[PDB]
Amino acid sequence: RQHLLSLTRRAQKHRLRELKIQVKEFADKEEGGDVKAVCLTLFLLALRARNEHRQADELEAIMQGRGSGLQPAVCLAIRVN
DNA sequence: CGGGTTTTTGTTAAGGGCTGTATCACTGTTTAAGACAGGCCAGATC
Repeated sequence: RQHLLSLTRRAQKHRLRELKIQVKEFADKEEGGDVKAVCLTLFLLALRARNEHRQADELEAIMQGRGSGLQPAVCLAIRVN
């Protein structure tokens, strides 16, 4: 009810229960059973309102499996060679 | 001192997805250096 960095996982849960309600219903009725992409783009927009295309591109990269992730074939290459 | 409230918290059990750590089967394929005690030959000696 006060802040969120100190509010725990379920404290935040009870804080935005109704946020979750609306977002899940709208998502799984509009995108035909999906919440990942809609919450993804929601956070992208709500952070890009502060024109932080650096973090936007970084998050789109981690969603695209390229950057600070080392896809398992790469780590396997390193362990072998 | 309370006392309605917040503000956050504690709890239940099924099943799964994930992760971290323990466990498992398994591989080496005789020493060498030095101390001491017999025992038996082997020579020095009466």
